[PDB]
Amino acid sequence: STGSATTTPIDSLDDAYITPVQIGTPAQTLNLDFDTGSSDLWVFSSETTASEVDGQTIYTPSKSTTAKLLSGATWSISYGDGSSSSGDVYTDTVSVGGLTVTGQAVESAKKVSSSFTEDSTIDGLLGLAFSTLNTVSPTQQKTFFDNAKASLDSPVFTADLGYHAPGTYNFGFIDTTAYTGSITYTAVSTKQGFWEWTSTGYAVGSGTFKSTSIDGIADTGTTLLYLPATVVSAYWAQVSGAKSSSSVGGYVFPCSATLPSFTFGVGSARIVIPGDYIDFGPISTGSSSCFGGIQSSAGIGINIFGDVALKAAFVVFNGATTPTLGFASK
Ligand SMILES: Nc1ccc(F)cn1
Repeated sequence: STGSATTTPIDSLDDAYITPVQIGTPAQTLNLDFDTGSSDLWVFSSETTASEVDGQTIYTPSKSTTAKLLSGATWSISYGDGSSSSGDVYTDTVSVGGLTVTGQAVESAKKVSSSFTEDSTIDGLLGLAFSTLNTVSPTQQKTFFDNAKASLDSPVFTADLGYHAPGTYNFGFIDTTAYTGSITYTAVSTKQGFWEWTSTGYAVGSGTFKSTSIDGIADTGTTLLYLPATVVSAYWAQVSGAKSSSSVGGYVFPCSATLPSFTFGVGSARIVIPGDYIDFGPISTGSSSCFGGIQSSAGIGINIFGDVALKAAFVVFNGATTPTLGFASK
């Protein structure tokens, strides 16, 4: 079997991507954030605290004839941005663009933090990192991909995010028309539960490529590209007026600038992120200072190849016996 669904940016800045997901019987369609950096499938629901719901589509487990409460199971998650959610667990039928999984753990939110409430376009998350990170207690649950894997035509899922445009999440197959050239595969470490790989280096604009090992994760759930301070300083040193701002919380640059591109290595291959992909608009409404899309990972603990980097490529999340990541230009 295979699945194919369109993913859409939530706003004009591509702050996150939403993909329609069918839950329960009859189908309850929720727009979820497909996150290769986490492993919980959680949704806004009829159980979420009323004041914490503001525009989101909710899942009502009582209206699903196939919903079953997982006895004594609870979940609680906290993300890198300081946001969090928690609640109880159901098992139900979940479908992504024609691909179905029965008995998928659907984590129903009783509480969500302010950032989830403030974003009415995101109805929940669909975790695509390794199941070892799933927070369901006392019995850990598997991801949608893990549950579907055996049934797929090929044990893979692909991410094809758009810049200011619609994109695609495919499951069980590789669309050979969605990229140019060849897919270069790279080694993956699953020891931290992430699609963690090593980039072979970088280049700023038309500058010389720097061979250096950058250990990071392929994360669709993170908006920006987080890299070592040395690398981010080299990039922003090419933009006149750019500076690191402690009040704004990162590198800012004059909105009138034309940003240079950023290249990252995948083995002998190169992925070029156009400069426009790194512009995250005014720091505050009406400001002439803009926020940068390439930020330092010094306070994180890990490098994050987020949406900024991934949307410049066709990305294969290969769940074969030994998982690997594939990257191609497009
Ligand atoms: N880096 C993040 C932040 C929030 C979230 F829901 C997922 N990932």
